[PDB]
Amino acid sequence: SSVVGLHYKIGKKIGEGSFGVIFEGTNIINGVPVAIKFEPRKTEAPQLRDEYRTYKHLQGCDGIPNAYYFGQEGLHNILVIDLLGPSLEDLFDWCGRRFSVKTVVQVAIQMLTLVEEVHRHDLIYRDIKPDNFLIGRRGATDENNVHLIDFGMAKQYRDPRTKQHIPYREKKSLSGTARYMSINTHLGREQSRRDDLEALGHVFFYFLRGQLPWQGLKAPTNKQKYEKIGDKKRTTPAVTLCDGLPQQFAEYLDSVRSLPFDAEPPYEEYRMLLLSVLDDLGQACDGDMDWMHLNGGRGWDATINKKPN
Ligand SMILES: Cc1ccc(-c2n[nH]cc2-c2ccnc3ccccc23)nc1
Ligand SMILES: [Cl-]
Repeated sequence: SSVVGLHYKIGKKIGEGSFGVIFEGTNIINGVPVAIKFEPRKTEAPQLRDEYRTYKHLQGCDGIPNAYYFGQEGLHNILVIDLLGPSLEDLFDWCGRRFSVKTVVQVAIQMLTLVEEVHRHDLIYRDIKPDNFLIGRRGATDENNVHLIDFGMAKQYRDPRTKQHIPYREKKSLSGTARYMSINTHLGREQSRRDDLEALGHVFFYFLRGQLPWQGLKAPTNKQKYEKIGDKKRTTPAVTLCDGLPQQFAEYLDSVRSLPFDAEPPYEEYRMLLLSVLDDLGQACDGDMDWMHLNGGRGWDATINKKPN
């Protein structure tokens, strides 16, 4: 049958890189579009169910899609959430692999708020990358707001009742994305709130510069390449990353790298710090984003942009 979870008609495939295939779909009661993820039920790393629980735990958070359904059908488990738009990596690419200072500040404070809400719900994200932050759909009220998906790497960092932080430990696996992950992650250290925010700082410099200086490194093995990347991170001062850029971005990176393991980050201080960039430059925080000017003011286009995607 073409309909799963009673109410969701399967449409075209829209990717498969995480655990399972992802499809578009439509709610056959109201026509609202959805994203549908399939996980093979006979898998040794069951993950979809825990992701449904994470979405349900974050229900009501701005920028976190609703999960409408989870169930088993045939040989698959199925999860259904809101359908969103292109990722920030997509939009970055279509804007020529550089975002303006204003667009970086504006997405940064939204990304800080998203990660803050994750943290307030006792979770760390552990897979920060521009590919997992998505905008909305064309014409929607949240068309150009930033959203966060893919919680397969998320983990509880504190007991929900007592707020007791997990213990520090080392010899952790190097799971994550080497371009953005924190220095602590390279060193096999248990991640905490500070590591999500340091990865954000790397993403901010990536958007501003167009590249990070630890891209393009060579080594015979993935393990040795990750190590060289971590080495480069440890030997590149934030003011060097920030050459010719507003120094608030260096101050942010140094700050979150200095956070104690169990410390609560001052999220609003960080947001005010980056907002002061716009004051310095005489700009307004008015929601105008680089990608809104693509294609003559029309916005991103499926055959000009998303087809090279
Ligand atoms: C159940 C479920 C469905 C999808 C996803 C997902 N994973 N990565 C990106 C998306 C994703 C989410 C929402 N709208 C999209 C639109 C286009 C491309 C990807 C997405 N996760 C869980
Ligand atoms: Cl090796």
